[PDB]
Amino acid sequence: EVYSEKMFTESERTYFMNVKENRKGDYFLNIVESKRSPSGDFERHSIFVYEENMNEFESNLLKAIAVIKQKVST
Amino acid sequence: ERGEVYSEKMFTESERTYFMNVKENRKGDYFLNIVESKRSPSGDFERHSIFVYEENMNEFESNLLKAIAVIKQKV
Ligand SMILES: [Mg+2]
Ligand SMILES: [Mg+2]
Repeated sequence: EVYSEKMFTESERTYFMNVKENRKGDYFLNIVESKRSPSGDFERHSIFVYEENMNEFESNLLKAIAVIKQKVST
Repeated sequence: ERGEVYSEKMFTESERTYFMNVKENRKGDYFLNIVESKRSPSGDFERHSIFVYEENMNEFESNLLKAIAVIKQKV
């Protein structure tokens, strides 16, 4: 791991933002959603993005988020 | 599609394809859904899906951009 940030929320949902380096030396982004169940177990949902797709992934996320931000401020 | 505000599909040169969706719940709140569909060596498609709700959108965006900035500066 090169970078790792844990984003708690006020609910039982926590997000992890991880940057890791592979063997070829390439970087990848890993976004994780971890949700606590009433039993104290965790469900985790994990997405990976290769550095070669980073600009396009970022542009696409920003566009989708922008829709929500506009609605919220609307 | 009723309940879907926004939907985009992103092919890559890898076995990973992405979907960025904005959905609307019963109350009219918007929420984000990010999906990675990964083709396995065998031909089965695994699907990974994350949801982010309105109350966490700004912080999620900020944290996502901060991690991406790490990659930007390290290339
Ligand atoms: Mg919490
Ligand atoms: Mg492909």
